[PDB]
Parts: sequence; structure tokens; C-alpha cells
Amino acid sequence: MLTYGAPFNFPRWIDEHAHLLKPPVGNRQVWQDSDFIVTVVGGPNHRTDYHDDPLEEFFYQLRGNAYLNLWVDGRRERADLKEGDIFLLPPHVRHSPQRPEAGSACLVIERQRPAGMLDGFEWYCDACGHLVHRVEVQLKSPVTDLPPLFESFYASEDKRRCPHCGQVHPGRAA
Amino acid sequence: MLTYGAPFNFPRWIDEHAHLLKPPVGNRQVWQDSDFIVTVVGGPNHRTDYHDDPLEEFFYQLRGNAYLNLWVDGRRERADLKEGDIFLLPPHVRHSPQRPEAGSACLVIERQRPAGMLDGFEWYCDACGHLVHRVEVQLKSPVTDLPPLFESFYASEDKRRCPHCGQVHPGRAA
Ligand SMILES: Nc1c(C(=O)O)ccc(Cl)c1O
Ligand SMILES: Nc1c(C(=O)O)ccc(Cl)c1O
Ligand SMILES: [Fe+2]
Ligand SMILES: [Fe+2]
Ligand SMILES: [Fe+2]
Ligand SMILES: [Fe+2]
Repeated sequence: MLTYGAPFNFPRWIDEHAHLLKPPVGNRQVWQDSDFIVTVVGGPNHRTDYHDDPLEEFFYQLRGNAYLNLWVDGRRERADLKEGDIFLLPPHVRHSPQRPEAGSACLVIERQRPAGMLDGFEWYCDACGHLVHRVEVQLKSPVTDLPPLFESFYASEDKRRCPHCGQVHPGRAA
Repeated sequence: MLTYGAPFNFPRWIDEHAHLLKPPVGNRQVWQDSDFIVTVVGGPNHRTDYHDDPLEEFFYQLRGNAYLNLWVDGRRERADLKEGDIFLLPPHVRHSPQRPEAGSACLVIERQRPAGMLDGFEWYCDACGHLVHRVEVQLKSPVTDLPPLFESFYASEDKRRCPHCGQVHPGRAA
């Protein structure tokens, strides 16, 4: 059977979900219970967490512009997702997507992580670049599993305290 | 490291590879040696083989129109990929892509099959619908591994002979 339904027009789908491609929801998954996790991400949104995904991530920035804050070769780097760009992110490259534009829309495709293969979410100290806090999670429902993880970091000065230089990470916003 | 390089503009990439998105090549893989197999498929092309992929396949028909001949619920069915359509194909649904239009361009995303997980390629009898021939293959390099498989079917009346009604499949073209 066509478990995920028939083909459908993607631009019209994006238009119809515009109200979800903005705060507070920000993103909408296309199909449920599939191996390919297909998500459309809107804006605006800024975040301070870096994602450590054990599998690849595919990006196609369909509308508007965004960028990824990365750690590459031990140094902070930025990868621009200009309108029309595609990009394949290798496993475990730490990335923090920044989406300044309202009305933007990025297709993101990932794989369902099998049991035992964990995702990481990390924050780094603005002062000395040291890792401040990492949580590993079996990511089965990101829409609901991630908000409490992030909220628990923002709420704890202990979690936000840099072990190297002592600076307390600002938490939700840079 | 950014093993697969920096982001780049997808429409211009498609334009620059137009000469490969037509016979005889037909399609071009975007990145090499990745877990996500990202391919752009042009046209025109018609084919008689059905693919039995043990993992999912994602389609985004960016330019032009195409369609998939399917077996769904034991019956022949057609799924149209009109310009702008996206579609997620579940594992093992037999599908035969037909791409009548020159200048068409479809983004296809699949997963590298791990060792021991085999792909099937099948032909069915136009007269009685029975399976005529199936080859299973460890698909590591489709660009080169598939042509000899297909050619060996076209070349053999034995392979093309329906075991149920005796009709010899036409081979390369319906
Ligand atoms: N990369 C993302 C993004 C992003 O790039 O902002 C948002 C949601 C999901 Cl599920 C993602 O995989
Ligand atoms: N679905 C396809 C097609 C297709 O849909 O015609 C062509 C090449 C590759 Cl590698 C595919 O996975
Ligand atoms: Fe990610
Ligand atoms: Fe620090
Ligand atoms: Fe296929
Ligand atoms: Fe037959």
C-alpha cells in the first residue's frame, strides 16, 4: 500500500502550513512513522544549542535565507543556506541552525535513529569555546522530546556554567 | 570536516548538468560516498523494469512531469509526479519510473543499502500480469551495476519468457 499517501504539490503544502512555519511551532514534519524524517522549517528562529546527529542531514533552502553555525576542524564556522541552496551534512558535525527570516522555508531530510544510536545536544561557552553541557537523547519524537531538554538547560545555572572559565551561558538567547 | 562540501545553488547545478539529464545518461548523483544517495533524474526515458527497493525513496519533481507505474494491492496503478509534487515511497512497493519530458528534473533521495540487504529488479508479463523474471543485486554502484543486469534481460528470450502463459516479454521497450 501507499502507506504515506499519494504525491502532492509541495509549494501549496508549504503555503497551507505557513501558520505553523513561524513561532512558536517553527517546523512541521511532512509524513509520520516513516524512516525518512521529512521536515519543513520556517522562521524566524535563533537558537544556541548545537545538534550532534549520528546520521546525515540533507538541506534544501526553498524560500528565504538561513545559516548553520558549525564546529568544523575545531573552529567556529558558518555555512550559509541561501535561497536555492542544497547541502549534505556529514554525521556528527555540530550544527546550530539560525533562521532569521519570516516566510522562509527549508526542506530538511534525516533518518530515524535506531534504538541505541543517540543524538547529542550541546552548548558551548561564548568566552572560551569550551563545551558547557551535553545531553544525549534517543530521539523518537523531537516535537515533544526536545522542548523539555532545552528548557532544563535554560533553567539551570549549573548546567549553563562553563567548567573551564566559569562563565554562565546566557541560556535561551545568545 | 564538511566531507560533502559547502552548500550550493541547486537550480544552477541542474542547469549545468542538463547535458547529463537526458539520454543516454539520464541521471546524475549529487554527492559521492554518502549514506543519503541524492540523484537528479532527467528525461526522456521509459523503462519496463520494476524496482523493489528494501528502503524508502523520496521524490520531488522539480521540473516537468513524470509518473511511476506501481503494483499496489496486487493491481497495476499509476502515481503521477506532476511538477511540484513530492512523494514518499514505502519499502518494497514495486515501481517503474516513466519520464516522458525532456528538460524534466526530479530529485530522488534514497539510502545506501547495507551489505546483505538486496535490491530487486523485476519484469511482469503484459498478457497475464505474472512475474517473468527477478534479479536481486547488492546495489553499490547503480550507474555501472544496473546496465549489464538490464542488458542481460533484454538479450535472453529465456529470461523474458513468462512462466505462466508463455508470452515473451518485449524486453527494452513496452
Ligand atoms: N535541521 C532541522 C531544523 C533546522 O534546520 O532548523 C529544524 C527542525 C528539524 Cl526536525 C531539523 O532536522
Ligand atoms: N528513482 C530513481 C530514478 C527514477 O525515478 O527514474 C532514476 C535514478 C535513480 Cl538512482 C532513482 O533512484
Ligand atoms: Fe540537525
Ligand atoms: Fe568558558
Ligand atoms: Fe527506485
Ligand atoms: Fe504471462
